[PDB]
Amino acid sequence: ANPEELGKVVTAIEQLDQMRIGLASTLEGGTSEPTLDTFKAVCAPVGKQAKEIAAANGWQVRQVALKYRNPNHAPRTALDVQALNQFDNNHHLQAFWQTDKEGVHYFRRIDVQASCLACHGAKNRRPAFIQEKYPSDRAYGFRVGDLRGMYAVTIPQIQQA
Ligand code: HEC
Ligand SMILES: [Cl-]
Repeated sequence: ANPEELGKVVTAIEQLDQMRIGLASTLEGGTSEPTLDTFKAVCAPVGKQAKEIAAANGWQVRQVALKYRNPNHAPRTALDVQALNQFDNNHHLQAFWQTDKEGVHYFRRIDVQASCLACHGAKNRRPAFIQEKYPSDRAYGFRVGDLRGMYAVTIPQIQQA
């Protein structure tokens, strides 16, 4: 890893975050009843873009949450749990990077805004397709200001070129 690369990671992640926020922005939170707008793609393109960034840069990039919708986003390592804990214990902590044998790891917290409650709010108010597409879903019951999860990036110690 080099200076430009570290900065590129911060920027890429922040752009991914602003992208999600942008897609969700058209939706209200206080709406109880079902609406067609909830069939809008909001978070799937975030995951797709994450894969694209990972592949284009030779990084690992992944969303991680204790309460996840997609099983690919579960915590996997002691570091995942440690990072989520750091975010949980310091609400002002937005992001951090850590180095170890595996390489350089950047984590950036994801918080819950009102719009998000359209699909991650009340369990009983989740849009139809969610439950059958995600049978083991846990990404509900959030309130505005909750810790949603985090982005996790690794710049591996050993590259390919
Ligand atoms: C319905 C249109 C949703 C809106 C509004 C929000 N989210 Fe979402 N989220 C939704 C789906 C269908 C998924 C799974 C996508 C996939 O990769 O298969 C998600 C997932 C996330 C994740 C990834 C971690 C996980 O639980 O799998 C995060 C971090 C996340 N959602 C956060 C999030 C935020 C902050 C939102 C408000 C800006 C938000 N989501 C809105 C459906 C919908
Ligand atoms: Cl989505």
